[PDB]
Amino acid sequence: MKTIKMVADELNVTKQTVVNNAKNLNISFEKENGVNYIDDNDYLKIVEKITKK
Amino acid sequence: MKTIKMVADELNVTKQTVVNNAKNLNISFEKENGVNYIDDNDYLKIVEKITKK
DNA sequence: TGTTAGGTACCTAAC
DNA sequence: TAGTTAGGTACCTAACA
Repeated sequence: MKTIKMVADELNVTKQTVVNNAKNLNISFEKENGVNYIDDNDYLKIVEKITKK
Repeated sequence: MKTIKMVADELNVTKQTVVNNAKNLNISFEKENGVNYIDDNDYLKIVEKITKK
């Protein structure tokens, strides 16, 4: 439901920063018609990690 | 020898415009490492089509 | 161990 | 109908942290 860009802009980081933290958390994206989507559970965990640090 | 960026910088045109003219001219790039290269003969043809138009 | 900026490859909607 | 640009998508890494 959330794309990388949507997440990146809520957190005010670059898209690659979203991708870098998603890989630190060994989160994997769902690709639909070529575009990554972040599941709502994985979303929260990404924001928690970018927020704390 | 030439990358898409190099040619697009010479002609003061975007990279996709180089690619669009290359497909018009049935010009095949050579991809290595993950980077397209244009030989000088094909390179000569792209400048002709872009600068005449 | 981390961001960002700036590269690479592609695509298409709007002029 | 036939361009071009801008702005998206995916992915990578050097430089500065």
